[PDB]
Amino acid sequence: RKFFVGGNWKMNGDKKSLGELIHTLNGAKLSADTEVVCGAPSIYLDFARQKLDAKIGVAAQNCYKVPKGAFTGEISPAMIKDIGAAWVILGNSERRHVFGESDELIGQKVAHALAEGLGVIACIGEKLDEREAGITEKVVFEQTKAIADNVKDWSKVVLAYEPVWAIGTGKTATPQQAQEVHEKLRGWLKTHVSDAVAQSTRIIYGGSVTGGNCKELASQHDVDGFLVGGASLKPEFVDIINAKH
Amino acid sequence: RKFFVGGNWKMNGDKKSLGELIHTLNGAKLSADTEVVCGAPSIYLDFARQKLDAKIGVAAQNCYKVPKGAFTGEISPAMIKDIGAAWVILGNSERRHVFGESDELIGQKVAHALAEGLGVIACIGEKLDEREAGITEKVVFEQTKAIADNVKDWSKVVLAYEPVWAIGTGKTATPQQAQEVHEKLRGWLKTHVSDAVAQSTRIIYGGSVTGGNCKELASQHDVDGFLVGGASLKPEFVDIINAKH
Repeated sequence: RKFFVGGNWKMNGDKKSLGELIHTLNGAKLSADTEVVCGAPSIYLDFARQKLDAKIGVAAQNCYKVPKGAFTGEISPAMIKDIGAAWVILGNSERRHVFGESDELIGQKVAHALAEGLGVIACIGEKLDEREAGITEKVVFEQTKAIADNVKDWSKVVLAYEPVWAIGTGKTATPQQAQEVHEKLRGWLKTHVSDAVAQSTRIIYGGSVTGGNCKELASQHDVDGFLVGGASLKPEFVDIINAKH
Repeated sequence: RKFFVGGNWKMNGDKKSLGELIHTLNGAKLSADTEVVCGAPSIYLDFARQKLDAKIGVAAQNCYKVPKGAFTGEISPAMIKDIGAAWVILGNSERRHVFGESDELIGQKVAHALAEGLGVIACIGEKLDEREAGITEKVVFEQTKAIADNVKDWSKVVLAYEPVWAIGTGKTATPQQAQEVHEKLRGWLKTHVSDAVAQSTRIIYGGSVTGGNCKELASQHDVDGFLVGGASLKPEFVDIINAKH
């Protein structure tokens, strides 16, 4: 399984500061064994795809579930592919908990981005109260089944486990906490889809990944890479891409 | 009061078709006395501003309430200015009734957009059930107060009245129904803000405007223009811009 790291820039940047970040990544020595994709703000997607070297993919941070229509504020898979981006991040913690997107809506968005030929980074994760109630497994298998029910071809899907308590807080899951869930998730895929999909699907971890802690997390057997937020805007993003070296 | 027509393209278009539409508008005979702005998908805002003539304004279709942050999928006033757009549409009927944005949130967005120096087209409107119940005035005045209580400078605000039953349906409000609401909203503005604000603030109508009905609507005394949806994607949008000729 090729190591994967996505950088989600969230609502940050302008052309000058993102042009500078893109020049850094294009000049840097990035492992050819890592699949790198950057998720730009929708207003900067075209600029990003035109600037970035072709080996680095571009991801939209969100999309809607139909090609066109009266949905002011939304963009569709058709528009993302038009600009040349090849991925979309769906079901992220902020979309679910700050903007209230449901499992059913994230599921409809996944089926439609895949039909439209886009790759999907699909995010799952439990809240602090759920982790402490000991229902982490129940919660993430429920979100994963919502996504799975909408995936015909798993070869363009990357699952991202991002515990909500670990996003932007600085409280990173320990290597053993991230491994335990990745391994349970991969068994869920083995018994509910097939062993072939369990073995080939990348399951990445997100939630306060930094240059300083990425190598020990990357050493866990079922951690296939990372979804990186705040540190995707800093030069240390180059070290996270290179975590296995 | 300068006649204002805003075209909201909603989630429509690609670079070929919006490039065509833009070439048409740039070469058209557009009234010297009309203020035109096009509301483009976020992914094409930079494209749209590079291609449209400088006389035509560009509007974002939504924005969030702070300059930067962990808000995946959102864009800010700061990024909108960075691209050269001068306007944002806030509180449109789909943001309210499809995506659940409340009056409190729309009010916070208006304050923030204006604090960053963007003009705002703020939308309000009642549902068919509220019109049938006789409470149109109650609803448009509480949605306008939520906006008005958050406006420090009215120079940059354009109010848009878009009855929900008239959007996408072809059931346009009659001139007399439009004039009734626009006249009452201008009266609310005279007594809750000031007379000078009531006299210079444009109040535009949206909801199934077409090249066939725009002249009747535009001769009404308190209708200062239009917020066009579906017809903004067509050649007849030029006739709506020229609705007083």
